[PDB]
Amino acid sequence: SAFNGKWETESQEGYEPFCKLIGIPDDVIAKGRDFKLVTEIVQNGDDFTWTQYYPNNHVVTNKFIVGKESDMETVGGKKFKGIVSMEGGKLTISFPKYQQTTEISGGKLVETSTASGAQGTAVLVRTSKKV
Ligand SMILES: C[C@H](CCC(=O)O)[C@H]1CC[C@H]2[C@@H]3[C@H](O)C[C@@H]4C[C@H](O)CC[C@]4(C)[C@H]3C[C@H](O)[C@]12C
Ligand SMILES: C[C@H](CCC(=O)O)[C@H]1CC[C@H]2[C@@H]3[C@H](O)C[C@@H]4C[C@H](O)CC[C@]4(C)[C@H]3C[C@H](O)[C@]12C
Ligand SMILES: C[C@H](CCC(=O)O)[C@H]1CC[C@H]2[C@@H]3[C@H](O)C[C@@H]4C[C@H](O)CC[C@]4(C)[C@H]3C[C@H](O)[C@]12C
Ligand SMILES: C[C@H](CCC(=O)O)[C@H]1CC[C@H]2[C@@H]3[C@H](O)C[C@@H]4C[C@H](O)CC[C@]4(C)[C@H]3C[C@H](O)[C@]12C
Repeated sequence: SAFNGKWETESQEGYEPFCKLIGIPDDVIAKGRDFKLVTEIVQNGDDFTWTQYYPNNHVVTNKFIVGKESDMETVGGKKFKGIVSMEGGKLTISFPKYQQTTEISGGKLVETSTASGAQGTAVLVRTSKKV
C-alpha cells in the first residue's frame, strides 16, 4: 500500500539535459520546466494502476503486476511489453537504452530515470509530494 494515492511533482533534477538528450527542442524545454505532473496510483499489493495527468486531459494509465510481463503505453501512445520488478520496495524497469527506479523516500515519490542518446546518457530525478 506504500505507493497508494495522489502525488504532485515538486522537483525535477536533471530535467533540461535529460530532455535535450532525447530530442526535445529547447524552446519547449523552457516552457516545460514549470509543468508539474500529477500521478495517481492504486496499489493492491503487487497489482498497480499508475495514472499520469498530462496537459489537455491526456490521461495515461498503465496497469502492471510486479515481476510479470505487462502491456504498457507511453505518453505518445506507443504500446510495449515490460516487466516491473520490486527490489526492496523499489519498482524497477530496464531496457538497453532506458532504466527507471521508482521508490517512496521520506514520504515522497522519487522517480530516477536514465536514458541513452547519441551524446551519451542523462539522468532525471523526479520527486513528487503527497497531495
Ligand atoms: C514540455 C511539455 C509541456 C507542453 C509544452 O510545453 O508544449 C511536456 C509535456 C509532456 C512531457 C514529456 C512526457 O512527460 C514524457 C517524458 C517524461 C520524462 O520523465 C521526461 C521527458 C518526457 C519526454 C517529457 C518532456 C516534457 O516535459 C513534455 C514534452
Ligand atoms: C518511458 C516513458 C516516458 C517517455 C515516453 O513517454 O515515451 C514513461 C511514461 C510512463 C512510464 C511508466 C508508468 O509510470 C508506469 C510504470 C511506473 C513504474 O514506477 C515504473 C515502470 C512504468 C511502466 C513506467 C515506465 C516508463 O518510465 C514510462 C512508460
Ligand atoms: C501522437 C498523439 C496522437 C494520438 C495517436 O496518434 O496515437 C498526440 C495527441 C495528444 C498529444 C498529447 C497532448 O496534446 C498533451 C501534450 C501536449 C504538448 O503540446 C505535447 C505533449 C503532449 C503530452 C501530447 C503528446 C502527443 O503529441 C499526443 C499524445
Ligand atoms: C525499449 C522500449 C520498447 C520495448 C518493446 O519493444 O516492447 C521503448 C518503448 C518506448 C521507448 C521510449 C520512447 O521512445 C521515448 C524516449 C525516446 C528517447 O530517444 C530514448 C528514451 C525513451 C524514453 C524511450 C526508451 C525506450 O527505448 C522505450 C521505453
